[PDB]
Amino acid sequence: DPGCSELIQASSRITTCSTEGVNTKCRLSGTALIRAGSVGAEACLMLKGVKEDQ
Amino acid sequence: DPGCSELIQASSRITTCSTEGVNTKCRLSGTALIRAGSVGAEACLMLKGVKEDQ
Repeated sequence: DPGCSELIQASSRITTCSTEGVNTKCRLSGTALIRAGSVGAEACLMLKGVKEDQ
Repeated sequence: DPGCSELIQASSRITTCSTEGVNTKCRLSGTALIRAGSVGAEACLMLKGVKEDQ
């Protein structure tokens, strides 16, 4: 029933992107750590691309 | 004498871009409000594209 709880920002050393045919295809290859919540909570994560809307 | 001072981002809804001949060109068509600088300061504007160096 509930949703997310902890939201952190991913790193940029292992996050690259590329635009082909007016479309940004980002590549992810590395290892990151995230904090887990309590019961019901969700360990969500967001990522930003080359723009502010994608 | 001094460089830029008041810096603000640009609106992506009125800014389009296209890649032609390995040259990602962009066009600007719209209005934007920014605060003017003081005596000697500058009113610079930031503009991005699809990569990190453009």
